[PDB]
Amino acid sequence: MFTVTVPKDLYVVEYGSNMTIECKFPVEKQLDLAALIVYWEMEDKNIIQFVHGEEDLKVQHSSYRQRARLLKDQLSLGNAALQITDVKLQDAGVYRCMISYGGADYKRITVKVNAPYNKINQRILVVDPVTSEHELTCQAEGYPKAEVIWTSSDHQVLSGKTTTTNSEEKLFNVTSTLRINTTTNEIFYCTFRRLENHTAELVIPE
Repeated sequence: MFTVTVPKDLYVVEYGSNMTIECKFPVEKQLDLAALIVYWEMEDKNIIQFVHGEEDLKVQHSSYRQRARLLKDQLSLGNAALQITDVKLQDAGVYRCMISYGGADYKRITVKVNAPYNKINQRILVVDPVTSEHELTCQAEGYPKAEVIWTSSDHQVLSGKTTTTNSEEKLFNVTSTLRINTTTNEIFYCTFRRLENHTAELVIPE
């Protein structure tokens, strides 16, 4: 019998990275491309229409002409791999692969797009060197909204101001400002807690 397998049914890819999702099917010896058909679909869009040797670029949807392709070299291994480049949030969802090869079967695959706050840009502004008054800043992009937790070197917790906007856009820009009098050699921490957490360390200079 002919069974399409998705040994990996859940993909968690990071925003902006490349994605390659796979469907396995039985190939007992030399693959015959003339008897092979491969469909890749998402929602109501056709991504790959690989029929009898060649991709039909006419049926395939316009949003994927340049982003998506089927790794042909893999097919001889009984592996139908769809590659999509620079993944966005609207690439998350359900994909269907249909393999026909002397028998037909299809499977579904879930793709999750993760946009974490793990690139934290920090700023240390000296407002008043007399009183050692500083204005610390932590900023990051990610989805969804997140809150920022400021902690001292004794992991005390302090209050700061936080602003959240939108931008790549439909992503969230989160920036927090902490005004505080310090002690050089002191270490502060900004922690981005998303709705786990990533923390940037801010060392006050001499």
